Amino acid sequence: QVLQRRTKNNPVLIGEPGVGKTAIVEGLAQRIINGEVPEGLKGRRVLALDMGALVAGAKYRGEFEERLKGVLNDLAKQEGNVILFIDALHTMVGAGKADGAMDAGNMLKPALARGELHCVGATTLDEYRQYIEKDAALERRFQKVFVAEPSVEDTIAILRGLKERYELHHHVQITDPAIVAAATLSHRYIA
Amino acid sequence: QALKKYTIDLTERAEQGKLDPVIGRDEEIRRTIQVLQRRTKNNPVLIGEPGVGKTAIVEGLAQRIINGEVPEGLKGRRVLALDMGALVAGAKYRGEFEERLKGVLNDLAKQEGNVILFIDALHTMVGAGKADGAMDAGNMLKPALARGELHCVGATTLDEYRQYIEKDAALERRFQKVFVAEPSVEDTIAILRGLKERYELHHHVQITDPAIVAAATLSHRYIADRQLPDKAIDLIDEAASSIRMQIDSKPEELDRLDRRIIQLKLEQQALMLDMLNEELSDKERQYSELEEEWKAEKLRNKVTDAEIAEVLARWTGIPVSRMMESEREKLLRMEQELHHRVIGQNEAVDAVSNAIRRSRAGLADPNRPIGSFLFLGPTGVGKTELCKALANFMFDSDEAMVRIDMSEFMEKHSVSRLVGAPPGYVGYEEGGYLTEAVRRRPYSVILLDAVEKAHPDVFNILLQVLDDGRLTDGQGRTVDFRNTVVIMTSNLGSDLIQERFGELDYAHMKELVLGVVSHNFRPEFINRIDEVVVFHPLGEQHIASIAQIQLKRLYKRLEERGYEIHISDEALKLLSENGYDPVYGARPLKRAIQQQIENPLAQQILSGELVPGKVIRLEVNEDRIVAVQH
Amino acid sequence: GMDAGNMLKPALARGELHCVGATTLDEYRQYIEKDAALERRFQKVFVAEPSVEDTIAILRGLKERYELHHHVQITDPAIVAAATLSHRYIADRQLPDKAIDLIDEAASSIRMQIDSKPEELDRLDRRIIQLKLEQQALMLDMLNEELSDKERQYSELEEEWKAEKLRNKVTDAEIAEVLARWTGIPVSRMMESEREKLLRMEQELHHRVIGQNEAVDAVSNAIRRSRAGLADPNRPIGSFLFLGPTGVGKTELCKALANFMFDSDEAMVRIDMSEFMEKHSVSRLVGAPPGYVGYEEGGYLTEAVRRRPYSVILLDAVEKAHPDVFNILLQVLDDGRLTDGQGRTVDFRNTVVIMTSNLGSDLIQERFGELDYAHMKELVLGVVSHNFRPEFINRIDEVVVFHPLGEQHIASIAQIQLKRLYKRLEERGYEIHISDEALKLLSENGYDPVYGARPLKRAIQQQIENPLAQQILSGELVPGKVIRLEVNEDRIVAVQH
Ligand SMILES: Nc1ncnc2c1ncn2[C@@H]1O[C@H](COP(=O)(O)OP(=O)(O)OP(O)(O)=S)[C@@H](O)[C@H]1O
Ligand SMILES: Nc1ncnc2c1ncn2[C@@H]1O[C@H](COP(=O)(O)OP(=O)(O)OP(O)(O)=S)[C@@H](O)[C@H]1O
Ligand SMILES: Nc1ncnc2c1ncn2[C@@H]1O[C@H](COP(=O)(O)OP(=O)(O)OP(O)(O)=S)[C@@H](O)[C@H]1O
Ligand SMILES: Nc1ncnc2c1ncn2[C@@H]1O[C@H](COP(=O)(O)OP(=O)(O)OP(O)(O)=S)[C@@H](O)[C@H]1O
Ligand SMILES: [Mg+2]
Ligand SMILES: [Mg+2]
Ligand SMILES: [Mg+2]
Ligand SMILES: [Mg+2]
Repeated sequence: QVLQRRTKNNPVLIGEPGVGKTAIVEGLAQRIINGEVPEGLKGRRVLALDMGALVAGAKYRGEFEERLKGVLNDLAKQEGNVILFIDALHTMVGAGKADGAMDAGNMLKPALARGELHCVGATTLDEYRQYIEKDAALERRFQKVFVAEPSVEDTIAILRGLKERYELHHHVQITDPAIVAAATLSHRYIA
Repeated sequence: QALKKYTIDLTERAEQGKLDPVIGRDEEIRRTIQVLQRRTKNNPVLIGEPGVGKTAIVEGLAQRIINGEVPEGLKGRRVLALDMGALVAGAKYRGEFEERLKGVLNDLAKQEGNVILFIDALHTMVGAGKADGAMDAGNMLKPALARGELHCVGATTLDEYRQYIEKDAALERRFQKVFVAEPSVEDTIAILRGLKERYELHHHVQITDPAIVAAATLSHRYIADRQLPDKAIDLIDEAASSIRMQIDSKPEELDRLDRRIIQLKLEQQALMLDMLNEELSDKERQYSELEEEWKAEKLRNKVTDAEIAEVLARWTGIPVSRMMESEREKLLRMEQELHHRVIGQNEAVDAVSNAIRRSRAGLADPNRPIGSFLFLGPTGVGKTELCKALANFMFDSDEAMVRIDMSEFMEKHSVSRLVGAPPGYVGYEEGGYLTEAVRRRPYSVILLDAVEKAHPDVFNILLQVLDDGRLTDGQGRTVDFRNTVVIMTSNLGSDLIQERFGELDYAHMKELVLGVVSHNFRPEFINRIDEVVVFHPLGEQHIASIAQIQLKRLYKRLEERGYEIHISDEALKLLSENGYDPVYGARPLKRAIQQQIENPLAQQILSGELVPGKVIRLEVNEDRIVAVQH
Repeated sequence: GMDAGNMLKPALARGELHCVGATTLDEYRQYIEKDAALERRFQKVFVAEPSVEDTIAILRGLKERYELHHHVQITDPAIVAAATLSHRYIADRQLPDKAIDLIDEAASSIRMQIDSKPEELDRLDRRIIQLKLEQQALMLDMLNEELSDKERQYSELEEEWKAEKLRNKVTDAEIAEVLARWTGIPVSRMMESEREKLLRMEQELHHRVIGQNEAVDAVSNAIRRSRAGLADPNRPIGSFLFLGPTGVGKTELCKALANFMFDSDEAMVRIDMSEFMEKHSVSRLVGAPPGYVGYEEGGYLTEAVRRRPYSVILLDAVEKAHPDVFNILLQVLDDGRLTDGQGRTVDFRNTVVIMTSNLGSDLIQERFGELDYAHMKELVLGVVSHNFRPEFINRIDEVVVFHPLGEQHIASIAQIQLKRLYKRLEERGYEIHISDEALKLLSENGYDPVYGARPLKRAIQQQIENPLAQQILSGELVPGKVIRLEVNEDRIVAVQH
């Protein structure tokens, strides 16, 4: 619902660490593949923008800015087809900030407001406080989707779903009492 | 040229109909025009909080220039938006950036003064391109800004301005601070009534004018991080997206039930005891009923104020939505659902219930918290049980509540541990405990347990909190407490209540114990309290009912282990008569259950004597409770 | 780019190069005093900020120049007013620069009013086209009356503009208007609407603060001293201390000021002084000193006043704090200045400082009868003398004493709170008339002198809003009928007739 707005198509996924925030965007990408989204998103491309690969080899004045501007022009060339994904959005906040350099916050800050960049974020609820609420303009560019920690029954359903992958990796069999024991006991004892 | 490569002509985009309508802001656009037509320092900076309409004022200036709604000096000007990112973006070599910026200034000089330059994020000019050849792009525009040969309209923020522009006071004089205020509720209603048509034509919905006035009002009340008109437009836009997605595939409840039946389909695949085929059968039946009803009504295609209430309930967290029939029937059985865990104690369960019915009916005072109670009475009577029953009713978890134990707060420093340290000190950036927690989830239940065990002037923080719903942490931001329920459990009249609960009605008891509380508290603080409710000690029928509650949760603690336990109707009489004394409430019942059942029962489970599967009956001896195997 | 300083550094201490530099007083410290050899190549000529009369001379020559640019006339009283008003109210910048800024923006405003049309015609033109598009959007209203009134007034001012066919000079009034829009302080002359509002100051405060006459008078007199140009320009506008028992309307009078002056209750620098029960909460309100954690974020009071210099500063329940905060207030209240941790002084001279407290609660509740106002003020001021220092209660402009609320007062407050309850239920979609016997039950089940007028709010809350919320949620009461709050023998009950 937030990605298909007119302006500010920017959902930042915010929860504690471990609650399944990268997994929500992976589930979104799998629903776009399987066709389980509405007709508006049928055929979108979830691209994962890399802050480390943009900052990496750019030591001259105006090389990060040129890489990032080429990224923005290629996304504008796609005619609104690419859902952009930035996890650890606070890394985007302080990315290309050299001595008098246009960092990634201040260069994405016009296109995020104008709804022409469909940036899905993901940041922890305390990285958000340290880093993103520090800068209130880029903070208002994004809409917060609070990802709550799931219950024990939800965790049993998750583990029943991920069971086959751990069986195919470890070459063992995981029994359903082990699943309800893992969810119950780790919810009770691990703090 | 150089202006065509590093600017974007806003009057062309206003001419082509690509900028939004700009509504109101008459004073601000007028003062921008008065500062642009000076002789020296032609430079207005638009300065306000983020979201209040600063870029909107410059786009409105471009649209009045196109429509000829300006004075005769401006008819024919061009508004070019300087993009500082491109200027820095290509400029790899020494002198390349300075050449680009000087070429921009020469082409601006060749326009005979017929260009309004625009630099939003004006603070990205102090230090743009500083290097070994530190010409910095603020130091190069500074002669042209000094002499009024450049009509630069800047638009920085209000904190960005201080951190970036006021550090350099030679450029800070070159501009003219045009302060842009946040629009009121009425002005935002007038804004949304003109921007309505563009969001309608993008989302292919109709936005009813009650949804506009409701969006402005509800975002002004229930959102505190953001500012009008931005959050009102957020509610309108996301509700239109929601309606468009419903019309696109299928409505809400059909999506909920379809996802949960495919969920339980995968989970029933994973279970190949269950109590799942019952759940999947119920959800399939309800999905087929709603599919029949959806084929009967063949809905939501408009955007009313109910959609705005749903979007605000998912954004913030506060339930402002309309009460659906299941939740409304749940909330009329508020008192009945709370006596499944707090037996006895009618007055406080009613008081809690009336506060949440005021809050959901839409009758609560918007300037105070939802309910600010003071629980009093002896020990073990269901004070903290009623607070945990509240949190379990309201959030479907017992410890889903901001709980503050006021017995860690015996000294006057704990004020700092709940609002955080001031600037300069150790826990400055770590925030405060109460402020951060309520600012995360604004709609919450706050418990302040054992309130007499604190220093007496710790509750002055709560004077602010309970009267106005506001509390400012050390960093200077005020947290809003107007959607919280603040509960303060205490026992300041326990000897009096145990002494005279006989031969007195409830009102005389409240009068006398409230005099005792006046001896302990201040007249400011027991005036902020919504309702003081006084608890009563537990009689024998109460401890019989509490014994049934605690034995039910013991049966659940041992059924999950794999043991089925019945009890005699006489052994429950022994627990109810051994665990009764009118001074300690319902804890002697709990350690009597603990001893007289769980010590022999755990003695025998570890012994291997009691095989699972067989029904473990708890029958009496002459004085004991023995477990048998038959 | 050695690069550009070490190249010239031999060529400067031999006199061959005649380099006249011109740098700022802080760019020299940052960039030239860092390198001591280049620092001794130059002779520091000190260009000090001129006085007001030097600024008047500068503006006379520049009057000639800016008149020949804007094609207006600048009157010499506008020059002496630009120098005086910019020296007093603009604390951000310096002379003669900000005086030239007032002169040039006033000439721009006069040129635009000559060019298109006057101010009030543009105001009403934009408002009638705005409400015309809003009526087009409303195609309940209560807007046709307002738009018809604005169209009538625009037709009247258009006829008067044809009757005088204005402003073509630049006098001191336009200088004051440019200053009032630069800063925010109403330095402007009083128009008819603002002055008719401001002589109704005490009437417009008693629509929200019933009772409490002396405090309304003191507040009203402070703001009428301010607008008439009679305030002491070295102190703040007013600096009060509100005393009384609880629930008598202290924080209400502060909110009624903010709503009067600023159109909102939440437009005030509200400082909850009970958070300052330590000795380092001074650093909460002034700021961290250099080299510390919260340094870059400024203070709280200093930033809030330095954004908006004309404001209302509430210091709520001020007796709760620790007395060092009152030392910070000594600076603020005497000379209208406060230096924050970054070393920049903030001009508090256009603010109203209000300090609510309840230091004589028992004394006012015990002896407000059989004493006049003066002896009551004397006795509670003795109590204040015990709590505060003779420094601090010597800078207080006026110590007003609030009285406990009587039966007629709580009846009037009951009508105010029932009007806002009618507002909530009307915005929900319901209508309530109340019975006069029910209003007697409210005004009699909510009267006790020790707690003021919050027991009234609790009695309204319980005896109306708990059964009314029980009935609205039950489906029992229907949108579109008058809910008569009638009485049983002891209870207010709601019906549907
Ligand atoms: N709903 C889910 N369904 C299936 N697997 C999940 C789900 N949520 C989380 N997981 C798994 O849980 C693990 C961690 O979840 P992540 O989303 O990667 O953590 P995170 O939310 O990214 O938090 P951080 O900030 O990255 S530590 C991974 O193995 C995920 O596959
Ligand atoms: N007065 C107004 N009339 C019409 N639309 C407005 C008005 N003010 C704001 N808006 C719209 O509301 C949103 C506010 O966004 P912006 O004004 O661009 O934010 P901003 O004012 O630039 O503040 P920052 O610091 O740049 S994020 C945009 O969609 C604007 O088009
Ligand atoms: N009215 C009650 N209904 C049900 N269980 C109760 C009731 N009163 C006490 N209990 C049980 O007794 C235990 C202790 O009661 P609490 O309510 O926690 O005591 P308390 O009311 O907090 O009094 P203090 O002064 O805090 S010790 C709870 O965990 C419940 O299991
Ligand atoms: N004169 C009054 N007119 C109208 N409402 C009033 C009046 N006095 C008090 N009230 C109401 O009482 C509430 C609290 O009054 P306040 O003045 O805020 O209390 P207070 O003066 O701060 O005294 P303390 O220190 O809190 S006990 C307000 O929210 C009003 O609704
Ligand atoms: Mg992750
Ligand atoms: Mg902007
Ligand atoms: Mg307890
Ligand atoms: Mg108060």
